[PDB]
Amino acid sequence: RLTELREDIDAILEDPALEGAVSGVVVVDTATGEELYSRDGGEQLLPASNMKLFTAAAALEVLGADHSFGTEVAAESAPGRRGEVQDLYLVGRGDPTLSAEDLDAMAAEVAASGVRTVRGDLYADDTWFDSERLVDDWWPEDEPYAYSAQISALTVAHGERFDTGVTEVSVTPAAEGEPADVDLGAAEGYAELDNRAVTGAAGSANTLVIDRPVGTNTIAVTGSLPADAAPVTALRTVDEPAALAGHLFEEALESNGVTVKGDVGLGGVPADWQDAEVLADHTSAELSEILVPFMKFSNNGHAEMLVKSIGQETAGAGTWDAGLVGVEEALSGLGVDTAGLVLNDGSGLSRGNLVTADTVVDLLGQAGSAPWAQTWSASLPVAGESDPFVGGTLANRMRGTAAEGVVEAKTGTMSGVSALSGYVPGPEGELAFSIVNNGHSGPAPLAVQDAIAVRLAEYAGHQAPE
Ligand SMILES: [Mg+2]
Ligand SMILES: [Mg+2]
Ligand SMILES: [Mg+2]
Repeated sequence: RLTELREDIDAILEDPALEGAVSGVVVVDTATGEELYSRDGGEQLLPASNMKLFTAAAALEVLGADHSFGTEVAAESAPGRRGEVQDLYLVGRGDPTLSAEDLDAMAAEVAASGVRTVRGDLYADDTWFDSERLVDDWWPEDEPYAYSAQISALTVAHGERFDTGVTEVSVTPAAEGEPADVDLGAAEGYAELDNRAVTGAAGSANTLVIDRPVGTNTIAVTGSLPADAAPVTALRTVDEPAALAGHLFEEALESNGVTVKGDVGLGGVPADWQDAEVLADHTSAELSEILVPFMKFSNNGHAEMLVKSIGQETAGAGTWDAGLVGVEEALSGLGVDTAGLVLNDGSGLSRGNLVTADTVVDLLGQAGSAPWAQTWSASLPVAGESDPFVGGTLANRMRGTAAEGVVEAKTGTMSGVSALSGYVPGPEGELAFSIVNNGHSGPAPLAVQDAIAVRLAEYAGHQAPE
C-alpha cells in the first residue's frame, strides 16, 4: 500500500511542467512520525507565501491567540469649558484590521469627550514601528499593488479581507471621446490624480491601466475604456499609509462636528507631553480571529505587521531585524530545527527567503501539538470550499476530488516558485506534507500539487464528494 503511493507520487513528479525545476516533497504520518515520502527534503528553496506558516506560528507563540491591537487619540490635556484642544495625535500600535468605520467611531468619541475644536494640527503617529516601509529586496515594479503595500503601525484596512495601505480606484466609462471618470476612493484629497484615460467606442478594446509611478503618491490612469464596458475597480497602494489614516480621521472629525483648524501630517506624541489625555480608542479582534483573513487570503501586510509586533513584544523594537530574530527563536522554542531557514520577511514576498520541505513538515508537526493547534488549523485554506472565508486561496482547487473539504493547506506562488503544505486527515492518519517547487519556467505546477494532495487524501481513506 505504501509502495503503491510512492510510485504514484514518483509518477506525478515526472510531469513536463516541472522541467528544469527542483522540488522538495515530503510526506509524514503525524501519529507515528513515519516518513511516507521524502525527496530533496533537505534542499533549500524559496517558499513564497509558505513563509506565512512560520510567521503565524511564531505570532501565536510570542503574542498569543488572545492578543489584540490598540489605536488611540491623544491631546496634551482634556478639553475644558470652551471644548478646545491644540494639537491632536492619532496613535496606531499595529492593528492590521483598523477600518474607516473604526476611525468614524473614534471621531464620535472625541466629540463625546467634549472636543468641539482642534485648534492646532492633527498628527498621525505610527512610531510604534520603524519607518522602513518596504523590505530591501522587494521589487519596485510591484509597489502599486495591494500585496506590496507599505508597512506602518498605523494603517487603514479596506474591506472584509482587511487589505491595508490601499485605496479602491473606480474607473467608469462616459460618452465615447470623453475622459473616463476616475474615483480614487479613500485617497480622494490625499493621492494625486493623473487621469489620461479616454472612453473608447462601444465594442472597442479595453486597454485601461491604473498605476502609481514609483516614488510618487500619484494614481496615473492611461488607456481606453469602451463606452459599453463595466466600470473597472482596482486596489492601489498609497505612499505613507499613516498619512492617509490622518486624512481620513480629519474628515471623520469634521463629519462628527469637530472642526480642525490646522494641518494633517506625520508626527509622534512629543516627549515633553506630561500626561497625554486619551480622548478615544479602539481594540481589534483577537489574533485567533485575525489569523483567518490573514492565512485564508495570504495577506502580505498582515504578516509584516505581525513580524514588527513580534519585535515589539520581544525587544521593544518594531523592526524586521528584531521581529525576524523573534520568529526564529519562537520556532526553536517550539521544537523546530531552524538550520535550513533563512528569514528575510514574514510574508514570503522576498526572494531572500529560504526553507526546506523537512523544516515545513517539522513545523506542521510541532504546530499540531501546540496548545493553539486549533486556531492555527482553522486559519488554513480548506481545499475546494466555495465560501471564500473557508476555501481561501484553495476555493477553486481540488473540487469534486477526495481532497475537497479535507485537505488544509497553505499556498504560495510567484515567478518560478510554487508551494503547497499542510494536513490530510483520514480514517487512516492526519498526514502532514510539504511540496515546494522552484525553477519551473511555465505556469506554476498547481495541478501537480493538486494531484499529490488528492492521492494523499485517497491514501488517507477519503473519496470525492458526489
Ligand atoms: Mg496596545
Ligand atoms: Mg478622502
Ligand atoms: Mg473527501
